[PDB]
Amino acid sequence: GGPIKIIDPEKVSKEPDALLEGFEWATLDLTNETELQELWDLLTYHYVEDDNAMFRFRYSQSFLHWALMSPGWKKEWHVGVRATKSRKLVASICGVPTEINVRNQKLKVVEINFLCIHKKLRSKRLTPVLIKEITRRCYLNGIYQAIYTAGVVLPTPVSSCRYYHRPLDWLKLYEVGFSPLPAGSTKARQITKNHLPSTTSTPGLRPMEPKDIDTVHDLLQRYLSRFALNQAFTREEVDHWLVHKPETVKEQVVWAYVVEDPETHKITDFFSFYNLESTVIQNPKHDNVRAAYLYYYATETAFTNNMKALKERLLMLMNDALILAKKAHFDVFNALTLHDNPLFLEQLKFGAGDGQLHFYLYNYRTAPVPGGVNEKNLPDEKRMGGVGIVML
Ligand SMILES: CCCCCCCCCCCCCC(=O)SCCNC(=O)CCNC(=O)[C@H](O)C(C)(C)COP(=O)(O)OP(=O)(O)OC[C@H]1O[C@@H](n2cnc3c(N)ncnc32)[C@H](O)[C@@H]1OP(=O)(O)O
Ligand SMILES: Cc1c(COc2ccc(F)c(F)c2F)oc2cccc(OCCCNCc3cccnc3)c12
Ligand SMILES: [Cl-]
Repeated sequence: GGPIKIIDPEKVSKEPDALLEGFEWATLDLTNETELQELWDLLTYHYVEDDNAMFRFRYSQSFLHWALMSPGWKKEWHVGVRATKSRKLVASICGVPTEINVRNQKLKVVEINFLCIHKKLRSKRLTPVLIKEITRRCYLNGIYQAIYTAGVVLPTPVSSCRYYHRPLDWLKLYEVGFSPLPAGSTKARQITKNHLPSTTSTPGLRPMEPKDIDTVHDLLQRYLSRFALNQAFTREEVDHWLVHKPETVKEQVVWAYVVEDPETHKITDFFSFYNLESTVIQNPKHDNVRAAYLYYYATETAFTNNMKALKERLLMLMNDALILAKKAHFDVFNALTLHDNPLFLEQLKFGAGDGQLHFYLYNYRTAPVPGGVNEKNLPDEKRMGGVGIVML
């Protein structure tokens, strides 16, 4: 595979394309509290399909710092559009840089996300204008490839992964209309089905500490390198994305845990998940769903190439993840069919969700990579080894 087109950054326009009359380009300064608040307010009410949505996200300053101010981040890649007259921020699109491996070719990219347009400015084709502009700002700044996910069907997805959801408080998820009641099932039966143990099982499980950064970085690298398409974290990335900083982060976003071998004291596994809350719109019983999203993990057992051993170790580790998330008062535990997730999603009672998240690469062509599912969109242990990157 390889790039699709070569960019000459000296021929890249120094000025952005036209916007709809009455709007103007903005660069968001997320270090400025009022501008951070502007992005948050736009996302809170407008990062939603339309007025009919039953859920919106609840962002926090902590989440936005974690998502958008990762190592190498640039304010030029926090793109906004404002209404000229009111100054209101009406759209956004963001990138942060990272390195990925695409079938053994190292690639500097940006990960693009937080594309969002004010509900009242939809269907005006501002989206391609936002994409072309952040593209322009990346081209000017060293970067000619990007990686991103979307639910929308765009050409040539590099992979597609199915959504899965493990009920931690099933009743709440039923009451807000997310989890169905099967059959001749009953609420009590679904509550029993989802009941978790109160204590973890993996010997040596403990919260990750900053002293674990190096060994987690190394383990994660060796583990992800096994996947056709994967993220090549630096040490700084591990510190940013994986180590909660209670001094400086007001509302914890990442939960990370390691397994310190009881005999060797070497860390032999870790996993992590992040918190992104959903607002429940006008439900008289609940107004939020606390969702945990499975993030990165790794285990020394993978390197034996013994799939039965690996399944066994992941079943233990991920059930401990659920137990920890439940103890932490999360209501649901979300994951995709990427990594070795098909080894454990179904058995740990993750429910299959609707449709697929697609992964794309911009300006890079490679054979599609297996996304953890077969052609029937069912988790398949023969269709892993493909997607070794997750995105928030
Ligand atoms: C080298 C650097 C490269 C950097 C750039 C790399 C590429 C990055 C690409 C972006 C990756 C973003 C990753 C994420 O953030 S994915 C998350 C996307 N955001 C949301 O879901 C928030 C809620 N939704 C909205 O705000 C609106 O529905 C959005 C803004 C998404 C569409 O607003 P609207 O409904 O008003 O549409 P339009 O009239 O302006 O435009 C319609 C055109 O836009 C195409 N469209 C619609 N949805 C998406 C989508 N999710 N990815 C890519 N394209 C999309 C659509 O097919 C049509 O295409 P075409 O007619 O031109 O064929
Ligand atoms: C999103 C998402 C869902 C939906 O989760 C729930 C929504 C409402 C509920 F009541 C509920 F219980 C959920 F589990 O289930 C998933 C399973 C696997 C992965 C999922 O999303 C992966 C990417 C999440 N990016 C969220 C985001 C990113 C950037 C800006 N704003 C929001 C999801
Ligand atoms: Cl979903």
